[PDB]
Amino acid sequence: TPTYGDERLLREKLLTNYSKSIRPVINLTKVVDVTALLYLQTLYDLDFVNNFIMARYYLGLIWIDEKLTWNPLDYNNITSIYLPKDKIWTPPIKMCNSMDKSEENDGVGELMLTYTGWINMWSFRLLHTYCQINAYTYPFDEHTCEIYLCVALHTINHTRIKELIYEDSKFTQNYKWDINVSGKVNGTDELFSYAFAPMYLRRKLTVGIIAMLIPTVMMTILTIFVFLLPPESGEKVSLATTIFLSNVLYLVQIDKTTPTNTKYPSLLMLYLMLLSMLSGIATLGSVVISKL
Amino acid sequence: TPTYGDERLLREKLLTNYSKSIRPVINLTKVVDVTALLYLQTLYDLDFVNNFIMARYYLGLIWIDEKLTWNPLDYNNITSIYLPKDKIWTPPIKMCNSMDKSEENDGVGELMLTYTGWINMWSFRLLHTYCQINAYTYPFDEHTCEIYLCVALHTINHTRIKELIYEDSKFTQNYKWDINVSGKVNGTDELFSYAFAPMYLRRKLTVGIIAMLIPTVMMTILTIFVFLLPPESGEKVSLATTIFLSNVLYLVQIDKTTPTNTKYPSLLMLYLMLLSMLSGIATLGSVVISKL
Amino acid sequence: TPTYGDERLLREKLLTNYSKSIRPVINLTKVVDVTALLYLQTLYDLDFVNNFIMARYYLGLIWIDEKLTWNPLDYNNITSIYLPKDKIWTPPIKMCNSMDKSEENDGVGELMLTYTGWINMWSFRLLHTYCQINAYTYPFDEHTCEIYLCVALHTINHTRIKELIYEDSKFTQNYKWDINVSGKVNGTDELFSYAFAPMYLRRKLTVGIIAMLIPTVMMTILTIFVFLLPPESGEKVSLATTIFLSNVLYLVQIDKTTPTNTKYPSLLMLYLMLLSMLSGIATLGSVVISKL
Amino acid sequence: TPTYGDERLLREKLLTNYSKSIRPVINLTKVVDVTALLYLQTLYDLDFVNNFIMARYYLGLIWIDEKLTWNPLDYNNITSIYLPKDKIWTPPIKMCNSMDKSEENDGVGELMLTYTGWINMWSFRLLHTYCQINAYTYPFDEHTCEIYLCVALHTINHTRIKELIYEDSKFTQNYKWDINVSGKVNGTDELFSYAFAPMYLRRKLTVGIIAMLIPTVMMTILTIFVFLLPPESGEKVSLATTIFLSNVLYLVQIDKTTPTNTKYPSLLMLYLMLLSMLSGIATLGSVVISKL
Amino acid sequence: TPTYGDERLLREKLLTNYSKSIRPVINLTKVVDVTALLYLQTLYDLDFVNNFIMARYYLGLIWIDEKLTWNPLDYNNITSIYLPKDKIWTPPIKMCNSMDKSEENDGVGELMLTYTGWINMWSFRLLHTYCQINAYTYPFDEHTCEIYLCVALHTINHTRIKELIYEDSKFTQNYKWDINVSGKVNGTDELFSYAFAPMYLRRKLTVGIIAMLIPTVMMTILTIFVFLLPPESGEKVSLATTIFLSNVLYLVQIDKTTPTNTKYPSLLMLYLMLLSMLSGIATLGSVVISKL
Ligand SMILES: C[C@@H]1CC[C@@]2(OC1)O[C@H]1C[C@H]3[C@@H]4CC=C5C[C@@H](OCCC(CO)CO)CC[C@]5(C)[C@H]4CC[C@]3(C)[C@H]1[C@@H]2C
Ligand SMILES: C[C@@H]1CC[C@@]2(OC1)O[C@H]1C[C@H]3[C@@H]4CC=C5C[C@@H](OCCC(CO)CO)CC[C@]5(C)[C@H]4CC[C@]3(C)[C@H]1[C@@H]2C
Ligand SMILES: C[C@@H]1CC[C@@]2(OC1)O[C@H]1C[C@H]3[C@@H]4CC=C5C[C@@H](OCCC(CO)CO)CC[C@]5(C)[C@H]4CC[C@]3(C)[C@H]1[C@@H]2C
Ligand SMILES: C[C@@H]1CC[C@@]2(OC1)O[C@H]1C[C@H]3[C@@H]4CC=C5C[C@@H](OCCC(CO)CO)CC[C@]5(C)[C@H]4CC[C@]3(C)[C@H]1[C@@H]2C
Ligand SMILES: C[C@@H]1CC[C@@]2(OC1)O[C@H]1C[C@H]3[C@@H]4CC=C5C[C@@H](OCCC(CO)CO)CC[C@]5(C)[C@H]4CC[C@]3(C)[C@H]1[C@@H]2C
Ligand SMILES: *[C@@H]1O[C@H](CO)[C@@H](O)[C@H](O)[C@H]1NC(C)=O
Ligand SMILES: *[C@@H]1O[C@H](CO)[C@@H](O)[C@H](O)[C@H]1NC(C)=O
Ligand SMILES: *[C@@H]1O[C@H](CO)[C@@H](O)[C@H](O)[C@H]1NC(C)=O
Ligand SMILES: *[C@@H]1O[C@H](CO)[C@@H](O)[C@H](O)[C@H]1NC(C)=O
Ligand SMILES: *[C@@H]1O[C@H](CO)[C@@H](O)[C@H](O)[C@H]1NC(C)=O
Ligand SMILES: *[C@@H]1O[C@H](CO)[C@@H](O)[C@H](O)[C@H]1NC(C)=O
Ligand SMILES: *[C@@H]1O[C@H](CO)[C@@H](O)[C@H](O)[C@H]1NC(C)=O
Ligand SMILES: *[C@@H]1O[C@H](CO)[C@@H](O)[C@H](O)[C@H]1NC(C)=O
Ligand SMILES: *[C@@H]1O[C@H](CO)[C@@H](O)[C@H](O)[C@H]1NC(C)=O
Ligand SMILES: *[C@@H]1O[C@H](CO)[C@@H](O)[C@H](O)[C@H]1NC(C)=O
Ligand SMILES: *[C@@H]1O[C@H](CO)[C@@H](O)[C@H](O)[C@H]1NC(C)=O
Ligand SMILES: *[C@@H]1O[C@H](CO)[C@@H](O)[C@H](O)[C@H]1NC(C)=O
Ligand SMILES: *[C@@H]1O[C@H](CO)[C@@H](O)[C@H](O)[C@H]1NC(C)=O
Ligand SMILES: *[C@@H]1O[C@H](CO)[C@@H](O)[C@H](O)[C@H]1NC(C)=O
Ligand SMILES: *[C@@H]1O[C@H](CO)[C@@H](O)[C@H](O)[C@H]1NC(C)=O
Ligand SMILES: *[C@@H]1O[C@H](CO)[C@@H](O)[C@H](O)[C@H]1NC(C)=O
Ligand SMILES: *[C@@H]1O[C@H](CO)[C@@H](O)[C@H](O)[C@H]1NC(C)=O
Ligand SMILES: *[C@@H]1O[C@H](CO)[C@@H](O)[C@H](O)[C@H]1NC(C)=O
Ligand SMILES: *[C@@H]1O[C@H](CO)[C@@H](O)[C@H](O)[C@H]1NC(C)=O
Ligand SMILES: *[C@@H]1O[C@H](CO)[C@@H](O)[C@H](O)[C@H]1NC(C)=O
Repeated sequence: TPTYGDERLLREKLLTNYSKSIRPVINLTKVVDVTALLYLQTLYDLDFVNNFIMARYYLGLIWIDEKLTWNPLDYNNITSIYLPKDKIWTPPIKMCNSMDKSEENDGVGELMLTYTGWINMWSFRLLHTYCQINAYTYPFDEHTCEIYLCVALHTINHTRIKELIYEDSKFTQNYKWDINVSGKVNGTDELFSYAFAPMYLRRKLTVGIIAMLIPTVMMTILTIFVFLLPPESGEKVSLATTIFLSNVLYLVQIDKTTPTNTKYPSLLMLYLMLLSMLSGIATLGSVVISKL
Repeated sequence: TPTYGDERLLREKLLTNYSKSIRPVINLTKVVDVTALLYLQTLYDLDFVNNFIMARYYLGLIWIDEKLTWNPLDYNNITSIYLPKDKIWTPPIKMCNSMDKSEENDGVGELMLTYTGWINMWSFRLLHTYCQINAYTYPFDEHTCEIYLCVALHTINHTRIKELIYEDSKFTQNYKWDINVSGKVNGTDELFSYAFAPMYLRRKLTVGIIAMLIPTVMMTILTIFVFLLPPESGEKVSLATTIFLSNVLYLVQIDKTTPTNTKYPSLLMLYLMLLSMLSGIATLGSVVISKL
Repeated sequence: TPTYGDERLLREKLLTNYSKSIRPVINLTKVVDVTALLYLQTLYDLDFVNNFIMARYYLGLIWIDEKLTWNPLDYNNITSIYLPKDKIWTPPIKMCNSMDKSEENDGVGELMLTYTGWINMWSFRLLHTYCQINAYTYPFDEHTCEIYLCVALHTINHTRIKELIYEDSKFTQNYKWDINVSGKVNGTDELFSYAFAPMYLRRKLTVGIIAMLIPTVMMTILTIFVFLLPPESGEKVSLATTIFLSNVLYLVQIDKTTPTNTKYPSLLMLYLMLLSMLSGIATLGSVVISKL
Repeated sequence: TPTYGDERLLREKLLTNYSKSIRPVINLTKVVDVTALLYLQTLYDLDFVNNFIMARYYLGLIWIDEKLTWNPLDYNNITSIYLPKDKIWTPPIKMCNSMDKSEENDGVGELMLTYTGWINMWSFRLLHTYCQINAYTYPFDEHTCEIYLCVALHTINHTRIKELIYEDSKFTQNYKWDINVSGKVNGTDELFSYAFAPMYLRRKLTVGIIAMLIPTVMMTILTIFVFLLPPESGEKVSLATTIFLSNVLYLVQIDKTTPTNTKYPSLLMLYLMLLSMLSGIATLGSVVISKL
Repeated sequence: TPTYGDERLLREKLLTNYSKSIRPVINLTKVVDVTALLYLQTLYDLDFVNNFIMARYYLGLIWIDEKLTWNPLDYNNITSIYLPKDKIWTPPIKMCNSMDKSEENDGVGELMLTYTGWINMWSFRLLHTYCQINAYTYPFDEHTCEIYLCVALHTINHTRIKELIYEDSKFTQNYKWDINVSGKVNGTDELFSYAFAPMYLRRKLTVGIIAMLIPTVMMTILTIFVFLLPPESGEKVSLATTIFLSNVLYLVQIDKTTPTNTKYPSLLMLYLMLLSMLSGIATLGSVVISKL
C-alpha cells in the first residue's frame, strides 16, 4: 500500500521543474479547456431596490495539466493527490458580473489532481450578482438573472471555457421564489471566453401576497361607492377626504417597495395612481357640490 | 524538569520530515477520524427578515496525527506542546451553511499536540447561519436552525467527521429565546462527510409580547361594536372610518415584521387581514345605510 | 513551436537583473508615459443623500518597459508572455477621488508583456466616487461626476498619464439614468499627472416619476379650490385642516429624498413649501371667518 | 553613548536561539503571569436593539521574558529596545466576549523590552462587546457591561492573567451616559485564566429626555379628562378616537426603541399600554352611551 | 546621466547594513523629529446621530534618516530615489482619535528619499473621527472636530511630532458646511508626542433649511390663533385636536434628527416642546369649556 514517504516523493517529483505562472501545456500553441460547474446551494435574497440577487454557489473547475502526470505503479499505486491551490497553475476565471463576497474562512484552498493530469477544483462562493429586475407584473413577476463566468485576461487561444454546467442543488427550498436554473451551455469565444447561467425566478403566490392585495381591492370598491355617493348625502366631504388620504398613503408606500430601475413600471403602481386620481376627482366634485 | 532547550529539540525533531499538505497517516489507506465539538456561547440574534441566525460558537476539532508522536522520556518528560496551526495538517472542516464572520483578532491560531499524537484545536467562530424561519404561529413560534459542519473537498475515504458533540455553554441567558441545542450525532458519510447540530428556539412569552397584543384584541372588540353599532346612531361614518384606518395601519406594520420567506403564513397576519376586511364591510354597510 | 521549457528560459532571463522598484527606463531622465482606458461596465447606483455614485469599471493601463524586451527568434518565436503583476514595476496610478471597494476575488493580478516591451494591465474596479449632486431641477435633473486617475507620489518627470480614454461598454442598460461617458483627454501635468473622465447622467423620465408627480399637481388644484372655497361653505375648517396635513406630509417626505448638500435647492421643494404656506394661510383665513 | 551598531549587535544576540512559539521560561514548569491594563478612551455607543456597546480601549499587557535579558554595560548602556510584536512570544489574550473591530491601521505592532526581561505591549482596540441591557427603569436605567479578557488556549499552568487593572482615561466626556469603570481584579483560574472589567452606565437625565416625557404626561392628563368627559358632552366620540389614535402611535413608537431582549420589561411601556387600554375603554363607554 | 544600473548599485549600498526596526539615528540619544502635514481633500459627512465626521485627508510625514545618505557624484548624480515604505524605518504615527477606513487600494506604499537623508512619505487616509457635536443652536450650529496625530508607543525621547501643518486643499466645495481648518501647531510632548488639527464647521444657511423652518413658524402662528379662538367658536375641538397632532408629529420627528449626545439641548427642540405643551393646554381649555 502507498505510504507517507511515497506521497512525499511524488509531491517532490511533480513540482520539481514546475512553474505556477506558465500555462500547463507541453506546446504553448494548445489551449486549456476549462469546464465549469455552478450549483446553487441557497438563494439568500433578491433585492429589488438595489437590483441585486444574493446567493451561495458551489463552483467547480475541471481541466487537464500536462506537467502533472505520473505513473501510479512507480509510487506504490498512488492515483490521486491533493495539492494546495496556490502551488499550481489555476485558470483565471472570474465572476465578472458579480461582487464575490466570500471570506477566506469559506475558501477551500486545495485541489485534487489525478495521475492522468485531470484537476478538479471546488469552492463555495457567496455572490451579489447584478440583475435587471422588471417589476412590471408585480406581484406576479418573473425575472431572469444571468450569472457570468469569464476568463480574466487571456485570449481564447490560451484559456477557454469549454462548457458551463449549471444546476440547482436543492439544498434548501425557498418558499418565496420558484427557482429554475438548470442547463449546460458552451462557452462564447469573442476575444476572451465567457458564459453565463440564466436563473429564472418566479414569485410564489403565497397568501401573504393575497393579504397585501385585499386592502387594495376593498379600497377600490369603497372608493367606487364614495365617488358614487349621492351629491348631498351628508358625510361626502369627510369620507372622501379620509379615503383619499388612505389612497395617498398606499400610493406612497408602494413606491418605496417597487424598484425605480425597471424596463417597464409595475401595473399595480399605475392602478393605484389612477385610483388616487379618481378619489381626488370625487373630492373635487364634492367640493363643487358644496359650492352649489 | 523540562527546559526551553528540550522543547526546542523536540520541535526541531517533530517537524523534520513533516509535510503539512500530506494527510497525517502512515498508510494512505487509513482515514483520519475527526470529532467536532460545537458549544454555543451567545445567540446574538435571530433575524426574521433575512432568515438568518447570528451566534458565537466555540468549535473544537480533535484528531490523531501519526507523524507527531514522541517518547516523553527522551525529552525530559515533555508530554504536550503547542504548535502554530499553520505548520501542521489540520482537517479541512468548513461551516458550509454559514457566513463565517470571525476576525483574525478572534482567531487562536494554535493547537495542542500530545505525545500520543492527539491534537486538540479550539477556536471562536461568529456565524451568520441561514435558517428557515416559520412564523406561522407568531408570536408563539418555534424554529429549528441546523448548523452544518462538512469536510471541504476530501472523500469519506480520506477524512471523516466521526462525531459531532453540540451543547450550550450557558455563558449568557437570552431572555428572548429558549435555546435547546444539546446532543451528539454521528457524521453522515455521503460522498463527503458532514453533520449538523439542530438548534431549537422557542420564543419566550415576555409581557412585551402581551403589550404588543393588547391593541390587537381591544381593537377586535372595538371593531365588533362599531360593526354592531346601530345603522343610524349618528357617529357611524367617522367612527368606522377611523377604526378602519387604524386596522390598515396595523395590517401594514405587521407585514414589515413578519418574514416573507415562510413555509406557512403567520396566523396573526390572517386574523388582522380578516378584521380589516370586516371593518371595510362595516364601512360599506354604513355607506349603504346613509344612501337609504 | 514554442514549448514550456522555452518560456521557462525566457522568464528566467527576463527577471535576472530586474528590479521591481526601479522605474523601468534605461536612462533615469526619461519619463514613463502611461495611457489609461476606463470603460464603464454597469452603473450600480447614484446615491443622492451620500452624494456618491457607485459603478463598476474595467481599467486598463498600457506602458512600455525597456528592461523586458527580447528577440522572439531566440525563444522559438515567443512574442508575448503573462507575468504576475507583483513581480514587475507597475505605474502607481490611484483612483484619488473614489473609494476603491474591489475585492481580491475580483483582482486579475496578472499583466501581458510583449516582446517589444509593451505591457497591458487590465482590472475590474468597483468605485464609490464622490459627486456633487445638484438636485435643482428635480426630477428633470442632470449631473456630472468626474472620475479621477492620478499618479500617486511621483513627479511628472518620472511617470505621466499620457492619455485617458473613457467609454461606456454598454454591457447593461440602466433604464433610470441616461449615461454619457465617452471621450479622450490628455493628462494634466501640475506637479503630478492626473486626468478625469466626465460622466454625464440625465434622469430618464420614467412614468414612475409621473406617478410620483400626479399627487403633487392634483393636490395643488385641490388646495386652490379649498383656498377659494366660500368663507361659510360649511366644511371649510375640516377640509383645510386635512389638506394642510397632507401638504405637510408631502413637504416632509420630499426633504428626506432630496440631498442636503446641493449647489442650489430643488425647485419642487420650494414649490411644495409655497403650497403648504398657502394652505396654512387658507386655514388662517377660515379661522378668521369663523371668528367673524 | 549607544549607537546604531550597538543596538544592531544587541538585537542580533537576543534573537539568536530564540523560538517565537515556545513559552518564554527557562523551566517549562513555570507560569508566565501577564498583567492586563484596560483603559477606556471613548464610549462610542450603547446599542439597545442589538444589546451591544461600542467603545475604544487602550489595552496594555505586561509580562517578563527570561530569554530576552542582557547586561546594559556590554552594549554601551542600552537599557531598553523596541521589537516587532511578531518576532517574540506574546501572550494569547483574547477579548472573548467582544467583536474586535480594529484595523491594521490602528495596530501598533511593536513592543518595548527592558534589559531585565520585562515587556510592555500596548494597543488600541475597538470593541463591540455584548451586554444584557435591562431597560426596566427606562429612561432612568442603569446597565452593567462586562468586558472579558481570557487566555485563548493555554492552561492556567502555562499562562495566567495575574491582574486586570481597568480605568477610564477621561479622554472624552459623554454627556449621555455616566460611565463608572475603575478597579483592579485578580484573574480567575478555572481551567484557563480570565478576568473581566465591569463598566457601569447610568443614563444621564438630559432635558431632551424630559422633553420626551412631556407628551406622555400631558397625554395622560388629557386621557383622564376625556375618560371623565360627560357622557353626552357632544364631542366625546371624535375626541376619544383621536386621543386613542395618538396613544396607539406612542405605544407603537416606544416599542421600536425599547429592547426586546431584557430581563424585565420597561415600566414606561407598561404604563403606556395601560393608558391605551383605558383610552379604548373610554371609547367603548362612549359607544355604549351613543347606543343608549 | 544616471542609468538603471546606477540606481541598482545605489539601492544595493543603501540597504546593506540597514535595520528597518532600529530608529534611524547614529546616536541613539537623538530624537527623530517628524513634521506632519494634514490636508483635507473632501469632507464626506458630519454624522450627528453617531457623533462622527467622515472625511478624506492627504497626510504627509517628513523626517530625516541618517543611515540613508549618499554622495550623488558617486552615482552619476542621482539626488533622490523612491523606496517601498516597508523596507525602511517609518515613524509610528497613528490617527488615535479616528477609525482609519482606508483600503490597500488607496495605499501609496512608497516614499521618496533624498541624498541628504530627508524622507517625504505621503498617503491618502479616509477617517471616521469622533466629534462632540453640540446641536444647541440648531440649525445655526457650529462644531469643532479635533483630528489627532500621536506617536504610537515611543517616548518623546525617541520620536517627536515637531510640528503639524493642517490646511484645506479646496479640492471640493461643500455647500452644506463652511469648513475652516488651517494652521500650524507645535506637537505636545507629555510622555508621548501628539498634536491635533481643529476643524471648525459652521452650517451654511441654505434655503432648504429655511424651508424646513417655515412649517414651524406658521404652525406657531396657527397654534396661537387656535389657543386664542373663541371658547364657543364651534370648531375649537377638532381644530385644536389636529393642531396638537401635527405638533406632536413635529416634536417626534425633530428628536430623531437631533443628536442625543450633546453638551446642551437644541433650542428648537425646547421651542417645539413648549409649543406642543401650549397646544395641549389649549385643548384642555376647550374641553373645560365644553364641560361648562
Ligand atoms: C460580464 C462581462 C465581463 C466584462 C465585460 O462585460 C461584462 O466588459 C466589457 C468591456 C470590454 C473591454 C473594453 C475595452 C477593451 C480594449 C481593447 O483594446 C483597445 C486598446 C487600444 C485602444 O485605443 C489602446 O490604445 C481590447 C478589448 C477590451 C479590453 C474589452 C474586452 C471585453 C470587455 C471586458 C467586455 C466584457 C464582456
Ligand atoms: C451544507 C451543505 C454543503 C454543500 C452542499 O449542500 C449544503 O451542496 C450540495 C451540492 C453538492 C455538489 C453538487 C455537484 C457535484 C459534482 C459531482 O461531480 C460531477 C462531475 C461531472 C459532472 O458532469 C463532470 O463532468 C461531484 C459531487 C458534487 C461536487 C456535489 C458534492 C456535494 C454537494 C457540495 C452538496 C452539499 C450537501
Ligand atoms: C483627485 C485629487 C487628488 C488629490 C488632490 O486633489 C484631489 O489633493 C490635493 C492636495 C495636494 C497636496 C497638498 C500639499 C502638498 C504639500 C507640498 O509640499 C509642501 C511641503 C512643505 C510645506 O511647508 C514642507 O514644509 C507638495 C504638494 C502637496 C503634496 C500637494 C500635491 C497635490 C495634492 C495631492 C492635490 C490633489 C489634486
Ligand atoms: C468570555 C467567555 C470565554 C468563552 C467561554 O465563555 C465566555 O466559553 C465557554 C465554553 C467553554 C468550553 C466548553 C467545552 C470544553 C470542552 C472540554 O473538553 C471536553 C473534551 C471531551 C468531551 O467529550 C472530548 O471527547 C474542555 C473545556 C472546554 C474547551 C470549555 C473551556 C471553557 C469555555 C471556553 C467557556 C468560557 C468561559
Ligand atoms: C487621541 C488620544 C490618544 C490616546 C489617549 O487619549 C486619546 O488615551 C489616553 C490613555 C493613556 C494611557 C493610560 C495608561 C497608561 C499606563 C501607564 O503605565 C502605568 C503602568 C503601571 C500601572 O500600575 C503598571 O503596573 C503608562 C501610560 C499609559 C499607557 C497612558 C498613555 C497615554 C494614553 C494612551 C492617553 C492618550 C492621550
Ligand atoms: C508538440 O508539438 C509537436 C510537433 O507539432 C508534437 O510532435 C508533440 O506531440 C506535441 N506535444 C504534445 C504534448 O502534444
Ligand atoms: C492499484 O489500485 C487499484 C484501485 O484500488 C486496484 O484496482 C489495482 O489492483 C491496484 N494495483 C496495484 C498493482 O496495486
Ligand atoms: C426553466 O426554463 C427553461 C427556459 O425558460 C425551460 O425550458 C425549462 O422547462 C424550465 N424548467 C422548468 C422545470 O420549468
Ligand atoms: C457545443 O460544443 C460541442 C463540442 O464540439 C458540440 O458538439 C456542440 O454541438 C456544441 N453545441 C451545443 C449546444 O452543445
Ligand atoms: C501499514 O500497513 C502495513 C501492512 O498492511 C502494516 O503492517 C502496518 O502496521 C501499517 N501501519 C500502521 C501505522 O498501521
Ligand atoms: C513525568 O511527568 C508525570 C506528570 O507530572 C509524572 O507523573 C511522572 O512521574 C514524570 N516522570 C518522570 C520520569 O519525570
Ligand atoms: C430539546 O429538543 C429535543 C428534541 O426536540 C428533546 O428531545 C429534548 O428533550 C429537548 N431538551 C429540553 C431541555 O427540552
Ligand atoms: C455511531 O457510531 C458508533 C461507532 O461505531 C456506533 O457504536 C453507534 O451505534 C452509532 N450510532 C449512534 C447513534 O451513536
Ligand atoms: C541614454 O542616454 C545616452 C546618452 O544621452 C544615449 O546614447 C542612449 O541611447 C540613451 N538610452 C536610451 C535607451 O535611449
Ligand atoms: C513566428 O510567429 C508568427 C505568428 O504566428 C509567424 O507569422 C512567423 O512566421 C513565425 N516565425 C517563425 C520563424 O516561426
Ligand atoms: C455627451 O456630452 C458631451 C458634452 O456634454 C457632448 O459633446 C456629447 O455630444 C454627449 N454625447 C451624447 C451621445 O449626447
Ligand atoms: C494631446 O497630446 C497630443 C500629443 O502631442 C497632442 O498632439 C494634442 O494636440 C494634445 N491635445 C489633444 C486635445 O489631443
Ligand atoms: C530551573 O529549575 C532548576 C531546578 O529546579 C533550578 O535550579 C533553576 O534555578 C531553575 N531556573 C530558573 C530560571 O528558575
Ligand atoms: C547608563 O545610563 C543611565 C541612565 O542614563 C545612567 O544613570 C548611568 O550612569 C549610565 N552608565 C554608564 C556606564 O553609561
Ligand atoms: C462605581 O461602582 C462601584 C460599584 O458599583 C462603586 O463602588 C464605586 O463607588 C462607583 N464609582 C463612583 C465614582 O461612583
Ligand atoms: C490577589 O492576589 C494577590 C497576590 O497574592 C493577593 O495578595 C490578594 O489577596 C488577592 N486578592 C485581591 C483582592 O487582591
Ligand atoms: C554622536 O556622539 C558623538 C559624541 O557625543 C559625536 O562625536 C558624534 O558626532 C555624534 N554623531 C552624530 C551623527 O551626531
Ligand atoms: C547634477 O544634477 C543637477 C540637477 O540637474 C545639475 O545642476 C548639476 O550640474 C549636475 N551635476 C553633474 C556633475 O552632473
Ligand atoms: C478659522 O478659525 C480661527 C479660530 O476660530 C480664526 O482665527 C480664523 O480667522 C478662521 N478662519 C476664517 C477663514 O474664518
Ligand atoms: C514652536 O516651536 C518652535 C521651535 O523652537 C518655537 O520657535 C516656537 O516658539 C514654538 N511655538 C510656536 C507657536 O511656534
